[PDB]
Amino acid sequence: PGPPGPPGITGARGLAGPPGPPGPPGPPG
Amino acid sequence: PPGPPGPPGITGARGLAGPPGPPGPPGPPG
Amino acid sequence: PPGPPGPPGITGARGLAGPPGPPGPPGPPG
Repeated sequence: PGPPGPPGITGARGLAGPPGPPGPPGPPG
Repeated sequence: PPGPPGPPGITGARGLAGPPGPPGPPGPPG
Repeated sequence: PPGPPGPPGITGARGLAGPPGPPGPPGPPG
């Protein structure tokens, strides 16, 4: 005997992603 | 006796996208 | 009696990288 318990709680949200890559070169002076 | 532990919970959601990258380098010249 | 609850689901994947940064500032005066 013995029935399986309830499904566990859902996991936490993943960590925020890393910053995007550096931007492109700026305009000429 | 009591049954076995339940199944693992649903996997968490993907994280938020990261922030914008740093500004680009200065334009020419040297 | 029913069994204990299953373990918590695993944490989700990490977010993707953010957008590329903006354009850099103007170059130095000639």
